[PDB]
Amino acid sequence: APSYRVRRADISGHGEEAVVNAANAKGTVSDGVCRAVAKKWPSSFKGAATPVGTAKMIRADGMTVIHAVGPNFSTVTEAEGDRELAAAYRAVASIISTNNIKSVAVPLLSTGTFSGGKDRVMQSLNHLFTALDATDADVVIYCRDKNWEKKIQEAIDRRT
Ligand SMILES: Nc1ncnc2c1ncn2[C@@H]1O[C@H](COP(=O)(O)OP(=O)(O)OC[C@H]2O[C@H](O)[C@H](O)[C@@H]2O)[C@@H](O)[C@H]1O
Repeated sequence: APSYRVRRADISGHGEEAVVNAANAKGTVSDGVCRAVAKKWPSSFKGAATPVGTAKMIRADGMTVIHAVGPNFSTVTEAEGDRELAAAYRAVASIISTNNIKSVAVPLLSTGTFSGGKDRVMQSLNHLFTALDATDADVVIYCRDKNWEKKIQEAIDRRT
């Protein structure tokens, strides 16, 4: 069974074996989690392009980086977005399992640039739990907002 912790910190300072980048399909660098990952592990972006709802892994700069492309909710219906967000997290979980990754730093996919201006913390978190429950990884969830930290902690606790 996996364990779940939440850290309010820059994901680039994570102490885990692997990190999930909240990526775009083209594998370009832009504002958010993507900028911090690009600065700390710059060569992790070579050939990282991958379709929406998929993940692509690389070892570079002494780190395992998992480029997960959540949907942009401005570009899909709510139902299509929900399906694609679930897919992105399952793709991440499959990479964790197949590669025997013991611990992973994960941000909440599609909750920033890709949120279509809605609060999607719980939508994204619940897909994170569903997908990563299929692993035995130690998952550390990273956010920047104190109010999110508390909501995520409450969500973790409720599963006990
Ligand atoms: N350094 C960080 N550490 C931890 N959490 C962070 C960091 N930066 C942002 N967050 C939080 O992590 C969450 C994810 O926000 P986002 O990074 O927008 O991911 P998306 O999937 O919504 O959009 C990805 C696009 O954004 C980029 O342009 C990429 O190039 C893509 O184009 C938010 O709640 C943030 O508060």
